[PDB]
Amino acid sequence: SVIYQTSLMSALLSGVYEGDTTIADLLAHGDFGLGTFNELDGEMIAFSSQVYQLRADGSARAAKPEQKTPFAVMTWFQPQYRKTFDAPVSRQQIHDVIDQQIPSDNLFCALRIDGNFRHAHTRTVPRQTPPYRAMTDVLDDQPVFRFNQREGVLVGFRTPQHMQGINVAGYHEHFITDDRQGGGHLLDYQLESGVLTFGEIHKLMIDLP
Amino acid sequence: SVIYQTSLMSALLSGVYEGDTTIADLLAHGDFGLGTFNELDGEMIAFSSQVYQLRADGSARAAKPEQKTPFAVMTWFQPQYRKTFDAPVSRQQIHDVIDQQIPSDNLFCALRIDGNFRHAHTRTVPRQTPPYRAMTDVLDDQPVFRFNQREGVLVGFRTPQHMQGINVAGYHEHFITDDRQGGGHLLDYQLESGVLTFGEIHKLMIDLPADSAFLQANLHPSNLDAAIRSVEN
Ligand SMILES: [Cl-]
Ligand SMILES: [Cl-]
Ligand SMILES: [Zn+2]
Ligand SMILES: [Zn+2]
Repeated sequence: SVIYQTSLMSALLSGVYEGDTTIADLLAHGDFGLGTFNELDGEMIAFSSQVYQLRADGSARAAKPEQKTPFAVMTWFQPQYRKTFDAPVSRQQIHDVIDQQIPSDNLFCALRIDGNFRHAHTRTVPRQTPPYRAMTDVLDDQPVFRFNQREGVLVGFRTPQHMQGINVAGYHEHFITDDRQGGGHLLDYQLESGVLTFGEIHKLMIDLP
Repeated sequence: SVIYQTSLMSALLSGVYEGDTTIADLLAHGDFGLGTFNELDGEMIAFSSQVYQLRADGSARAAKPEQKTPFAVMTWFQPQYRKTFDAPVSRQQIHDVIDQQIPSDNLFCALRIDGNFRHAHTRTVPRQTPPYRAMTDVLDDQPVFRFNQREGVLVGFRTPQHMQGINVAGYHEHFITDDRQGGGHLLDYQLESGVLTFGEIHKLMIDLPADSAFLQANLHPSNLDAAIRSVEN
């Protein structure tokens, strides 16, 4: 049970938008994860060994193995816990449940939700052309996508505070709809109903750029 | 070709001085490295899959496979570069040489020197008793040993600056004498003559402990870099 990542989140935010790790490589390190693609071309989400690309123009595609990534986090998902939510529940309330069960911040968590989302807000980063700006300074218009009563899959990690530059500290969740056509990096959501699985991980492996 | 480490420098700093990783475990992840031992009992140096414990009372001994460590760094040493020195050369100049060859700071380096050290100072951390205090708050004297015109072995890593809590950022080097009876954690040194070998590494593997002291520790203290620098230099 091992968190694998390609490159550093510090390195990404710095404008290092290309890397030589392939989707082929990713799937050798996990069946489960998230990240982005070279040239910052969309959001990556992965589960059950399926890897999807979520792009600005709302389109979506299964990823090609040869496609490359400048940042991704993978594991072999092995949840320890199941929660059934039969009434609406906020993203933060979800996190309160997991935080209460796995209170140490010095571990990783991985978590999946299958369910109906009452509300979901994503961003999906647009493809960038060189020379690369810092991500906080993407001059390109990038909208907040909104989903209401949409069935979908959520994939996420909770990363220790003290690893802020290495990975995304705290909760980092990606989302894709049932039809596998929309989603992205989640900014907030409310679950109408669904099934949560999660667990702790305490091994970290980094391929450096 | 992988940097293996058990726990984090962060954790050791905060006072988590007991781990469950054994020396035998370490040796399954490399033939080369450095660290400390449970209860902060001294310095560990490892090379040619030989492991030594340098203690605060000046004793040196082969480590036992079943001894535990709260923090250690290992790899299978596969140097790509080699430079010999026939004239003296400072610790910084050594680092300058490696930096010229491996300028990327996204990479780790492992380095070994075999030779005659004109000068060296080493520290060895003193064994602690619970309740453990943080390293910036240790009450015991921390002995410094001096070596002049001594043959020996230097083992070291270069860690990317942006990984300062995970590991010891920058250069971290340990030392033992030819007769394996003195050394420890290097503070300064000057090589009289000898042979440098080193190489680049771009994979890092961290085992996080699951014991209670580790799980409760604060690993993002205020001025992390300054704190670690006050302890490692
Ligand atoms: Cl992302
Ligand atoms: Cl050390
Ligand atoms: Zn994201
Ligand atoms: Zn040391």
